[PDB]
Amino acid sequence: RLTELREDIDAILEDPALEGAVSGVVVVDTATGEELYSRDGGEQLLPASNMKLFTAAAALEVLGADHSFGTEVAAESAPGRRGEVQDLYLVGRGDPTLSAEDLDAMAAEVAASGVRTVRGDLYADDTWFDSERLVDDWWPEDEPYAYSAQISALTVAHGERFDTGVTEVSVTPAAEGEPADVDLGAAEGYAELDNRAVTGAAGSANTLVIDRPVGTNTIAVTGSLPADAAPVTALRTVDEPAALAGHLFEEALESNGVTVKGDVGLGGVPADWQDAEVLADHTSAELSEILVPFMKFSNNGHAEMLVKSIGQETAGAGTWDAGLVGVEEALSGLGVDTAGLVLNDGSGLSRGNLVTADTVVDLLGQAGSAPWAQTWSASLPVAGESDPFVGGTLANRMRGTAAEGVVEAKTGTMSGVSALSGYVPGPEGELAFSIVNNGHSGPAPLAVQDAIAVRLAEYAGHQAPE
Ligand SMILES: *[B@](*)(*)[C][N]C(=O)C1=C(O[C])[C]=[C][C]=C1O[C]
Ligand SMILES: [Mg+2]
Ligand SMILES: [Mg+2]
Repeated sequence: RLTELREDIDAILEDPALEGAVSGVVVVDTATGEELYSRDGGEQLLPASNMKLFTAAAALEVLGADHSFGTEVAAESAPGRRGEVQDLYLVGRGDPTLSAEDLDAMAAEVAASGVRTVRGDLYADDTWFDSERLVDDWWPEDEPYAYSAQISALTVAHGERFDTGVTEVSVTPAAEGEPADVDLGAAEGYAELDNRAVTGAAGSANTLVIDRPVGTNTIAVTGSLPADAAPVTALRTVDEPAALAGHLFEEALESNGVTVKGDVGLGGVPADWQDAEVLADHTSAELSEILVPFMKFSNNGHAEMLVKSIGQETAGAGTWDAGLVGVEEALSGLGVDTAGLVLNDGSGLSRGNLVTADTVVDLLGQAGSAPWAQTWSASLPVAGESDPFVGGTLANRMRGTAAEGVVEAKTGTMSGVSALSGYVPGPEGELAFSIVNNGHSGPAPLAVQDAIAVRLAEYAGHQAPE
């Protein structure tokens, strides 16, 4: 039954949801290298979040499994016996997992080293990366949303999920007629506020909108939230992440008993300082452990940052240009043919990326025998698993099918794009697969993708847990 499997995929692909759509599909046995199936394998397509497959691959190469990202605090000289220090610098180096308690535990160290007073200004130094925040062809109307958060070297991640450059916004109703309450989260007194929202009557029209008007740093809230409505929480992106990190640090410094007499802003370590005094540091977890919340959940902010820290290592420049050449190179050096690949970001958000499916499977093949093979696969969403940090974006897909708990694969989906590629490990040889499609008019053909993935898990020697 190998001819018979082809019959099946051929049929699953005649689906009426793939109308006008160029789908590209490859399936490869790892152990025997035999090509199980190939349809439009060398066609050039937009890979959405599948691009992260390449990014994460090059990130383990250029940076290693053992790489950590540093964050430090700097004055000109040690703190006065009086207590006094001048201008102080919160300086990040591309930690994609920097938290609020992490900031606070840095603010401890500044107090716990003899600082009682900053008489000067507080500066945020995200100069490890350049200040180009968004890729050329990202859509301005997407900017308000998490997947489109601005790129800095020094960005405060939010939550267990380490969503970068963002703020949680809570909107609670009051009584009907009164305007709604609006919590700006971290960005309280950093981000501007326009609150035109209102509490509507009990059980009425919920028409609440949250948006950050393009090219401002105002969170703007409109519409009605009914009085009996369960409180609304929303992640929004703020302008200049690093400056918010500076603000959250001013706040951290104050509660940790350190006065700041000046302002918060952006600015670099003057370089006209000789033996600059580092009075607080912080190391992030290793890359292997950061791969988890990144790949599992498909973190965009993370990928770009990694690209930029790749350009750092190889070239000494957190540039998108620099990094992407670095991503290109690492891949080449890993044995993968980068002919059909066009690189434009690390997250695959941009519609100016291109991958062939043959290339995906190529990379899946290769990464399957690198030293970091085991950390790389640990991070890929596992099909049908309830546990968010395991299921990832495959938590509520393929449950109770041959696929469940078997298929590690990365999703990706945009208007007009979708991909699902990864491994199907079984008794009948390790399996690598790629499913990438564009052109479809309806919803992302997840039913079609799932169907292919499951049938492979069956072929590999698997059965549904019912
Ligand atoms: B890696 C999975 N990510 C995505 O599919 C994705 C979004 O999540 C819903 C949003 C925007 C882009 C995107 O992938 C490119
Ligand atoms: Mg605040
Ligand atoms: Mg099974």
